[PDB]
Amino acid sequence: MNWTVDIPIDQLPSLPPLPTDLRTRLDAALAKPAAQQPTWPADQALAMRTVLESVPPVTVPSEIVRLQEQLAQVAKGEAFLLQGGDCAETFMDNTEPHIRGNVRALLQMAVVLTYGASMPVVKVARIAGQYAKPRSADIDALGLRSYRGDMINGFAPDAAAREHDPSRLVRAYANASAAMNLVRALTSSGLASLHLVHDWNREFVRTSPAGARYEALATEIDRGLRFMSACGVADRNLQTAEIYASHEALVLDYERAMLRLSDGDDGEPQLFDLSAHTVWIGERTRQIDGAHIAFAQVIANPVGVKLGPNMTPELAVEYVERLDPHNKPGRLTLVSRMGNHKVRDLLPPIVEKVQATGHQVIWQCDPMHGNTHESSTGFKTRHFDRIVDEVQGFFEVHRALGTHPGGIHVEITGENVTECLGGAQDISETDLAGRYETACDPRLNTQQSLELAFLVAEMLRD
Amino acid sequence: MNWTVDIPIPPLPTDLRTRLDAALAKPAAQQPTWPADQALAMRTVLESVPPVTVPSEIVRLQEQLAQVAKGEAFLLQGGDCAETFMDNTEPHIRGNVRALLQMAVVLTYGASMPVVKVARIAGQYAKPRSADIDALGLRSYRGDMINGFAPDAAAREHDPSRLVRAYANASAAMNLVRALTSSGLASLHLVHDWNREFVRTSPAGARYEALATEIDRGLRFMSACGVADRNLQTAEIYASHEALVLDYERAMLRLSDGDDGEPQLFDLSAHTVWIGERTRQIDGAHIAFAQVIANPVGVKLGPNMTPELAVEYVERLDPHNKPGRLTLVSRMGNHKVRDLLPPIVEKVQATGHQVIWQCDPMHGNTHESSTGFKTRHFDRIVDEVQGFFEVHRALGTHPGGIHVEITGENVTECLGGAQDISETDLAGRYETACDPRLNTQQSLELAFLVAEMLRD
Amino acid sequence: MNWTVDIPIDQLPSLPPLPTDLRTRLDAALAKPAAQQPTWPADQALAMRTVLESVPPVTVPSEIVRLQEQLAQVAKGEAFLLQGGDCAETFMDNTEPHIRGNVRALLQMAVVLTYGASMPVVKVARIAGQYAKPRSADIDALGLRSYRGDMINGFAPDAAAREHDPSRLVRAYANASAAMNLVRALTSSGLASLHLVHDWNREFVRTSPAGARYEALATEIDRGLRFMSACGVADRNLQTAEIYASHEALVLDYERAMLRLSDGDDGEPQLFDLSAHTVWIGERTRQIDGAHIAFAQVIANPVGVKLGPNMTPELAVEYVERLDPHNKPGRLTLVSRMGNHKVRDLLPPIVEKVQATGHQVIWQCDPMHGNTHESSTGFKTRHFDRIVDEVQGFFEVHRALGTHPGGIHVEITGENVTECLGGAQDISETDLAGRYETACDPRLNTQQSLELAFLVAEMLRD
Amino acid sequence: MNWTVDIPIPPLPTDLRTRLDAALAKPAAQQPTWPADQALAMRTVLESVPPVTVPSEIVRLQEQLAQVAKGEAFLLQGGDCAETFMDNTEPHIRGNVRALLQMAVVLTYGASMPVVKVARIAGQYAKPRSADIDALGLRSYRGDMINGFAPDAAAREHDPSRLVRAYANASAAMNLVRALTSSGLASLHLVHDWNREFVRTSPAGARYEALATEIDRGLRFMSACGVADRNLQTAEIYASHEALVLDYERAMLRLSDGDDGEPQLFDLSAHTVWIGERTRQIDGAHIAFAQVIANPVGVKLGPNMTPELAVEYVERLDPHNKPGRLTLVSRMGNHKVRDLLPPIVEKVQATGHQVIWQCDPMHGNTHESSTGFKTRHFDRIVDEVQGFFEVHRALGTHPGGIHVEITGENVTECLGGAQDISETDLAGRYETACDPRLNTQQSLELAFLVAEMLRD
Ligand SMILES: N[C@H](Cc1ccc(O)cc1)C(=O)O
Ligand SMILES: N[C@H](Cc1ccc(O)cc1)C(=O)O
Ligand SMILES: N[C@H](Cc1ccc(O)cc1)C(=O)O
Ligand SMILES: N[C@H](Cc1ccc(O)cc1)C(=O)O
Ligand SMILES: [Mn+2]
Ligand SMILES: [Mn+2]
Ligand SMILES: [Mn+2]
Ligand SMILES: [Mn+2]
Repeated sequence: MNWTVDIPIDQLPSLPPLPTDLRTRLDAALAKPAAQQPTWPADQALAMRTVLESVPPVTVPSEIVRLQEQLAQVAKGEAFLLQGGDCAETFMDNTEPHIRGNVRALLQMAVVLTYGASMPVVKVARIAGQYAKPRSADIDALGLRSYRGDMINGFAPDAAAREHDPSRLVRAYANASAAMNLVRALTSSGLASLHLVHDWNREFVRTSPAGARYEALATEIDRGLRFMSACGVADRNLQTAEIYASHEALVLDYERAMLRLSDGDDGEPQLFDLSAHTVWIGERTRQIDGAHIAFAQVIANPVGVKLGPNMTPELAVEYVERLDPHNKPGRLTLVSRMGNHKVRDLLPPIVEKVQATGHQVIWQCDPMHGNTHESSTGFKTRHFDRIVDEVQGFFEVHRALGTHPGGIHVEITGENVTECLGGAQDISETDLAGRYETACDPRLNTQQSLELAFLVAEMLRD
Repeated sequence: MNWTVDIPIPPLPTDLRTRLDAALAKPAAQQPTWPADQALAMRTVLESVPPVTVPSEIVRLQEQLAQVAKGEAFLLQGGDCAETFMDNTEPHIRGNVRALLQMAVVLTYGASMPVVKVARIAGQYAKPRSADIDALGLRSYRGDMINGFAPDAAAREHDPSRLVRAYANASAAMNLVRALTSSGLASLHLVHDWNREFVRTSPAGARYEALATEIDRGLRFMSACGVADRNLQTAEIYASHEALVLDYERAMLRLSDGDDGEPQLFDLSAHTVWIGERTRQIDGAHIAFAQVIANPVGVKLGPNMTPELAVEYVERLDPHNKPGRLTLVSRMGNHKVRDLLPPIVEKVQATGHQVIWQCDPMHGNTHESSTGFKTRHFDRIVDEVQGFFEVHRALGTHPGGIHVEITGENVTECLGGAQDISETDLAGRYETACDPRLNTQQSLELAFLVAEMLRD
Repeated sequence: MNWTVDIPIDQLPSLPPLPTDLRTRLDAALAKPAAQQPTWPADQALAMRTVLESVPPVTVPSEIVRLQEQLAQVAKGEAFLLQGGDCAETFMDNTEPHIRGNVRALLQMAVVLTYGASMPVVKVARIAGQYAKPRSADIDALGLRSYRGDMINGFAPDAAAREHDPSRLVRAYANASAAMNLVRALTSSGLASLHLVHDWNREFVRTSPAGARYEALATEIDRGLRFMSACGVADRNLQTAEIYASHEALVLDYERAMLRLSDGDDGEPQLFDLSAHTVWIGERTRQIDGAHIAFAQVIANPVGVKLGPNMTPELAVEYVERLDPHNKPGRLTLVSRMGNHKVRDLLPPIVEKVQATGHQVIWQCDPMHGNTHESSTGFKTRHFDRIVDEVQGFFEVHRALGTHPGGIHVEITGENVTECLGGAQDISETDLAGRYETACDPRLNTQQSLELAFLVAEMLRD
Repeated sequence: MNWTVDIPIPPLPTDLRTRLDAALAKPAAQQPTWPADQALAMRTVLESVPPVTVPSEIVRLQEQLAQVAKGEAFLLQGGDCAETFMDNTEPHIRGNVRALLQMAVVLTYGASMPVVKVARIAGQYAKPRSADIDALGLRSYRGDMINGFAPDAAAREHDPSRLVRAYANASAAMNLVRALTSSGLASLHLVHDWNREFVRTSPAGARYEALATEIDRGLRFMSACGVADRNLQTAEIYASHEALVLDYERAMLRLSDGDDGEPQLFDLSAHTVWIGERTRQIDGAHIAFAQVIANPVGVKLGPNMTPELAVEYVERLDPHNKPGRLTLVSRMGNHKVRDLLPPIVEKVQATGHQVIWQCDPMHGNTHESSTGFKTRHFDRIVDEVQGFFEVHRALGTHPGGIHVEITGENVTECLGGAQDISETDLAGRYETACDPRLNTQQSLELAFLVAEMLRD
């Protein structure tokens, strides 16, 4: 009588274990200390991991190999990386309309960035697994154990909901696989048709308060599309697009259980994390001798590491030597998150020192996480202008060094939320209370996220 | 050992609500017996989940099925008799997708036209039973969406939680099917290399070597003409199951957007579904439900079928005369198909409608071995397809497709084939949770044999 | 000892004649009076016609059927027609560099017009047969029989060269077939690669005195091309383009001898003029009951008729009823040539009356032939501004009526000649003496012709 | 009855002028004997005409021939023995293009790799003669570029005007070949329908029916896989002839632009040319001329060829080791090819160069019938190709192509084939101006036979 349904779990499948040699390596890596982990019983975690070891994967190795090839092109300055989605996915909002809205928002941004960059845009959603977060404080403002994301505990402000529940590992997988199934369906459908997506962009221009500002570029894009059609271009590639899946690799119980061995028809068999295509390590879990970095070493997926204002050029180089030991362009993405007031100063010496190693990382801008403040109305928020300005500074840093501004990583949604201040809608502190729906950080709403794409497209054209 | 889901706390057009309600108020056979309050809670959860399929895919399938109905493509439908939660694994799903693709390339070459590939996967978790009590005195197993296979009373109790578990398993499997078909798994060259290995290491491989080599030379010719890899890297595999548990199917209904004609109810648990022999009551809820949804649908037709009732199905389920909207799945027994099928085909053809005529050569050819196993002889399966082709050839109508039960596993479930599986062999790997499936070699051998029927 | 080589002629092939019924129709049509015909002996003309009846055709029926399909799209407002080349081709200048230059100039114009129009451009060269012209006066300023074009007599100002020589019919065919062979080779080569052609346009923008003016659009075109490549567009259609062949059908001895019966695998067999893909009838030979119009009725090719300032709406309708009797969109092109000072007034009532017939002609602008004057330095010339202004007025006429401004027909060359006044080079009366090379009317040089395309592209965008 | 052309009234790089001059100062066999002043005037005209081919096409052909040399494509070269001005007509040109395309589809399927199509057209107007005086006591006919076929003295005088007439005819023919190959003439489906008609109405059609049906099923399979019309509508047919008359070839030289490496002399009278058995003197002008031009070139090799001299041709004509730059055309007689060819192939292969090994099964198998006609037996032609394949099969080398004399006409020139053309039949339609050609049926029958050699 709690209005919840229990779904029984079975670990019946008989599947061979991972090879002894790879397990031996994995065990040695996971013996390292791991920050920010859930505190549930080991016996229960083991049982859940055992279930997840036998489930169909979310992604397959050939997709990850294909992504790696596309990311190598980004690292070489021949493509641009767009990564975006919810700050925190919730099980409650993991619905068709919400997923479709986020996929749509990403695609809308991508066509604008493609035109502005004059090169392919690799589209990576924060989706199908972004269910876990780190917490700075053990006790939140309400005197409760902190919400850690839906893979660990519940958002609701009650004690029972905040207890760490290892059954969530399986609920997370169910939600991730369901979302990924839909993302695949949507991208191979008309939704990712280039003409349809740009029609939405055209509507945005009509009805945005600053639409006059973006009308020139929008018209130019439309004339570019029309030109393709006029040139008799095969329409086949226009109809569908590839959207990859990503999340912060935080809960090692989940990530380790989703490891699979590739079939070895591409090269040599090895460990892939098939919970996603690519994952990144967060600022609070990137300890150089910690388990997260060690885990990222062992897997074959492309990986990223968040770099905040305390980053040194020397530590950045250590990440490069640990995580890109074979010098594979695009294998490693370094995600700069410095604050708009600091990026121009702190980023250049890191870029210089890393470039001198001879490795080719992707330099990606996260203009969100270094630009967060609390409004006077109590809401955790970010100003659009500061977000835009960090990307601007990021481009200036790279332009001065002759290096590639390789992409952005943003928190966005297709919803008309009121979470970030500013944009052409001029969202105010007062407005924030209307639709502040994020379970964690403030997201750019659908209009703000498209406006950012127009602005970044202009930076690319400069 | 429970994961737990929260029960969530825009209305249909009035006419669709009225029609759905009317369909569901009709009597429904073979339904689980679980409490209505619990079923409702499970349905409420399922009404909020991401769909297994989307309407544009179903519209696309309908277009491809119209081509089949017009005699311009061929329908291959196949997979497990019963999917189980236990066996819903990567190797098993990959094996079945592979088996289907292997058959498809052979049938494509033999038919000289496209083959529409529809898998009995991502939802085939419910079955009817003639008897509530089985041979062991237990309440019958009705598939994993309803109760458990294990032969004990507690496991056989009907459990509405399985509705959600079924969705979880379906969506996981569908995700993988999509991934596998966009991969190199569905590259033509790769798939036909597997067929070449089969020819080397089959006891009757000499028999199929000529056609296998001809296919290989056909593929090479494509490459030689400079037309390779344009469309060969990928394929579309659609999802199907018997629409049996109305609690599940109704909860997976979604209303389409106004982009295509008018808004319509689609069953997004699958691309296409069929109504079985025990649930096709003409005034029953299953047929009424099939009338309300926009998916392509099929109806199983067994040996008691009359030409007149077949026409009544056509007029109820294809009221607007949409080629391929309706598939009539003949399942008559190899000894009866030649006698019973022609007067049904004639009467239906005279209506001016264009159904897909599909052969189910499995369900009319089942017997029990002396070793206790429920089995089917390969020869009888082949012979029903043969007779089905003869019927259509004599009438000038289109033998439109097959519907088979198969797996990529090396099971020992059906007698015969080039491996010459015997009654004794059956005990080695009889793994089906319901009917005997053609194993990977038998299913490929059938494709070679059907390809020769197509060439004749 | 005249520095000429005689090439012997043989009429040896044994080929079946045209069907008796079609010949009966053709004879009845050619019994009509024909203006502007050469005055060579009938016996000699017959012998030359007999030779030409057996030679390989310049074009084939399937190409003409394909052109007709593309012209139907123009007539329906879904494509734009670009027709251009020398005023008069000469045998002496029928060389690889000159042909390549003209093909290049046309392609350069086409990519700009394609982008501006946002729809396909049908490319029809005045080439591989434009060897005959009408003369108003029997005696020219030098007291000689007038030059009639190289199919009839020689440009050189001497009596012997000006005598009408029926062997020219065969020399014309030799030159036409040679030129057509090269046009085919050039268009299926890298020359008609879209990227290569637009690079030339980019160079033009750098070095034109008014390049600043066209830089915006040129950059936009470049970004449009880059976008195609970024979208992963199949490059196959970009590599090659179709350039069709056209000329004024003037010398009926030539045109009748180049008639062939199609093989009848498309529809019914009928008469095609295989000296070209499409031909037009000139202002001085378009007598409604004359042989040229009657000849155009009998052939299946798409045809055009020049319409000058004396045209009435009623006569225009008669052309439509004679030449498009089966109401086939694009079969008939009406080519308006009214003078820039008259087009806005004279064109509308013609368009209205023709549109009311229910037929769909292509409305094409010839902004050259109504805008010709004689400079004070003696040269026959045209001002660029007047040429541009007639096209401008032509667009205004159609915009007001809701009808389709369907194309242009211009005289151009890839040479850096000094024939038309004005353009960004500001060609003056004095400049004309430097490189006035036309054997008849003044052509837009390569820079002027590309500048016109930019200007017309802007008209299309308005 | 003369058309008259005006004699027209940027220099080569110094090294190319020096090398061209040196090549042309060497002795040249089999040249016409006409006055130098008149030849010069004709050359001056030809130096100003539009070229028959362009350098980018020749570069593209070189790339495709490299693939042949590497064992990844097959070369089909064919057409009239001697083109005539009289027969340079639309029906005749279309017929020959059609015959070549028909052969090509069959060879493509049999080889399981692309076929490079090179026609002996648009320039094959000159031939050598062993004797200046022929059997009638007249100065020999040397082809229409030199003198006339008619058996009278005045017509046999060497006339430099024919140089221009040859160009006029070549450029006209090339224009049509281009038009025809971009049309539906070169649609695969259309061309193979003609092959199906041939099978119906050949006296030995039963023999080729299996392969013809297999090809048809291969084409249908392409269409079924959704890959039809992407590349099937058109094909590339290149132009070739024996480079014999140096006045013509030198006048048709053009210097390429700097876009590709460095500027080079291309002979733009054709895409590729070969040097004949009577003009391949190792220190002669023809070989020297072939060294200076950038086109792919070939050399005919008859039964007096040594392995050592073959190597000397390879080292002179392929000095930079460019696969496919050089084609060695074996022409040994069917009774000799097995004996003479292997030691040549071995010695050449040991050099590390990759030539194309091409079989000319015509010119070593010619005899005079008792009815006076110069003829060849079909069986001997087939047997030389057979032996050529056996030679390469034993050595592990690539049987790279054939070079045949054919026409789309139903002539009676070669004995045998399924029509069983006899000595008596030869008088009906013996139309060749030089050697006996395979007629349209014989040429297609050869393709079927060679396709089976390729499949073995
Ligand atoms: N074999 C599945 C495991 C599974 C699949 C999908 C899922 O969302 C959860 C769990 C079961 O036993 O139920
Ligand atoms: N909204 C999802 C519902 C869900 C998704 C996936 C699934 O397999 C079952 C149930 C949740 O709360 O968990
Ligand atoms: N058969 C050609 C006719 C011909 C072809 C080409 C040409 O340019 C002129 C004349 C001849 O007798 O010469
Ligand atoms: N410039 C050409 C030369 C020419 C072209 C074509 C041809 O067949 C022969 C000669 C002329 O004066 O006629
Ligand atoms: Mn965040
Ligand atoms: Mn079954
Ligand atoms: Mn003019
Ligand atoms: Mn010969």
